[PDB]
Amino acid sequence: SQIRQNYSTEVEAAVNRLVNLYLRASYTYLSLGFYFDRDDVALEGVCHFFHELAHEKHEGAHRLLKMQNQRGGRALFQDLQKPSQDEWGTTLDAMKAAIVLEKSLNQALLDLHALGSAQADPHLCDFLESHFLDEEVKLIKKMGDHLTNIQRLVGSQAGLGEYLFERLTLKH
Amino acid sequence: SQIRQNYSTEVEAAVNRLVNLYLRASYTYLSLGFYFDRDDVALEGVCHFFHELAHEKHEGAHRLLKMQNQRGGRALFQDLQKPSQDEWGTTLDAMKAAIVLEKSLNQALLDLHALGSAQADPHLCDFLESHFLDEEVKLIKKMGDHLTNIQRLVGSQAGLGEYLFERLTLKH
Amino acid sequence: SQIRQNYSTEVEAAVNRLVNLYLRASYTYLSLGFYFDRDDVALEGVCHFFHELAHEKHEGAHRLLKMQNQRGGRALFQDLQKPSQDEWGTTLDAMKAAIVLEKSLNQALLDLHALGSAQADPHLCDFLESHFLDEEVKLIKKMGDHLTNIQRLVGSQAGLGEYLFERLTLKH
Amino acid sequence: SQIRQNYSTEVEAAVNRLVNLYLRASYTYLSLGFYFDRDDVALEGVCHFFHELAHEKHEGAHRLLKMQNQRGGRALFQDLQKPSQDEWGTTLDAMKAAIVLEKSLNQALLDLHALGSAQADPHLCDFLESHFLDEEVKLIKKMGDHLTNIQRLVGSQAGLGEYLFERLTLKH
Ligand SMILES: [Cl-]
Ligand SMILES: [Cl-]
Ligand SMILES: [Cl-]
Ligand SMILES: [Cl-]
Repeated sequence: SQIRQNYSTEVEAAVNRLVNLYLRASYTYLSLGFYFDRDDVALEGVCHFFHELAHEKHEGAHRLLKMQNQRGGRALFQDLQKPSQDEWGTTLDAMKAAIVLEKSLNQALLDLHALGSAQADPHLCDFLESHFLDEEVKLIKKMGDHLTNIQRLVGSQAGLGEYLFERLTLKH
Repeated sequence: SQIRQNYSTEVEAAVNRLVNLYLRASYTYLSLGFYFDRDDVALEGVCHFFHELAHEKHEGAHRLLKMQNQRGGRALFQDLQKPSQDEWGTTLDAMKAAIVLEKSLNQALLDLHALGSAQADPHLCDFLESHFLDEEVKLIKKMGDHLTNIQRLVGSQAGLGEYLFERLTLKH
Repeated sequence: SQIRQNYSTEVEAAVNRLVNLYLRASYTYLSLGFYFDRDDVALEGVCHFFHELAHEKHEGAHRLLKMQNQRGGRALFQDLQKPSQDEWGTTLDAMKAAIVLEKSLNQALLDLHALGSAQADPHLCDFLESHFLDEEVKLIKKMGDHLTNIQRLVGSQAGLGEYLFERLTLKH
Repeated sequence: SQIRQNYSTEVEAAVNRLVNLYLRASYTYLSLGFYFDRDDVALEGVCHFFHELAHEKHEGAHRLLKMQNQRGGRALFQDLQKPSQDEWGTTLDAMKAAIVLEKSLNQALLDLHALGSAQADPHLCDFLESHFLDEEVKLIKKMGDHLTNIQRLVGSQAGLGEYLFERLTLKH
């Protein structure tokens, strides 16, 4: 490569794996949103919430792939596994699955940051700091806030709570 | 002092104590608002309500200190005690603690007004009448209104009520 | 905590201590500004300079507390000590005290950055880099610039110099 | 009188005396301003400062006389003594004479407020609180601020200081 400088094969490979993780997360969110669009589920705000995240995770994959080319690494794509479930339960089940997914992405980001640090790759470290680490902290805080409000609304009137949360917290 | 006229040492000292009370109240409100911002509490309207009051109480301290200098008294600052609690319970617990705090500030204002009256200090009396006494009556009425609505919403579905009050009465 | 990830108890505790340091600094600046507002001091530009810093340090405390909740740590507030002096001397004395205060805040920021680095907490390190370290370097440079101009103006006409600096460098 | 209610002869007489005091103060300020307009004094900002106060004191007399008629009292005018000096010395001498004058007006206001209080005349007490007491406190604080800045500028270069104060603090 005519441009590659200070860009380890270890980082290059980890960036390709992280792209696979983001595209898998986008796919998971596509499935979550279409479940909430079912006529027998019908929670529009929940569908919109997950479809926005499907878009955000596609955009994160695109940013990683752009950076891979800016550094002179080579994008390599692998098969994308299907999401973990075909049906996603309640809004509470779905938001618990989303927080699990986001904490897995966050740990992958932190692992790649630590590899970059070990490789003395400050451009990689800055790139994750600037475009990924705070976006993930903010999203996980928002999901935790939502989980608390969903849990408070269960009581012994779960249907009522699930409707009110979708109507009065999520966007429709 | 070149400007001091009709300004007793008793009033000067009581104004400094009242400043300490207002800064303590601001601190209490800072803590109340950050509790409601926790991911395991997550009541944005409640956080906003208390943070606005933290600002209002800072502004009251600034107005007192400005008046102290306008009269030729000397601002003296003391240590600020931390708030009475680290965790504030439910919205109902927090609004009960806030009304207690506001009635303590109101009694301090009335005490200082009575001292000013005894000292034949009409500028001090006017100052409290114009900038503090009605603001306190209005705030205490608003808190009492909120307490009644929160209490009505407890029923036997406390979580539901707490969510609805934050969504439909407070600003988010 | 449902959101906490990669957030050490050491960092959590150091963030709470840093909040106390920022609120103490805000209080110091409140006292500095009210001293310059005295009818027997009467340097409006100096009062404005310190009151702006009191606001900036309150805002830094709020940003730290917001981040503490975003990471799933728990805000804990302690008593706030009163400022070190009741009267602040000349503009030169006050700007020397301010530079001492700012270098203490800067060292606390650098200490917390080093703890974050040792704890492999890149979100904390980025957070300080993005919102605190350069703001502190810029403020300390501005204070050093002011100190040089104040010192140049003392000569053997100190009152004249103190007036001219407040009129022609500070904002009124 | 068809309108007079709760308006003592004592207050009526004291309001007429206070009108005389305000018109005397206006006259004093007219003389102060014309002294500073002399070609051998030539401090335009000082002339403007005093002429604005001559206008303010005329307006206070007009407000008192309007209130006297609103209450059903009878305006009675007496001779107006000339000002205490024909020449007013330095800006410092003049601002010291002005503070003395303002403290005499302030004590007259406070005396009339106390008479109103003794006479259970709350409209009179409110009237002074609303239109006179804080205006006087604010003006005396401004004059004290000016006195400190003038004093700081004397040094051993009095002419220089007097010019700089008129140029950089007063309005021309
Ligand atoms: Cl699979
Ligand atoms: Cl305590
Ligand atoms: Cl202390
Ligand atoms: Cl005479």
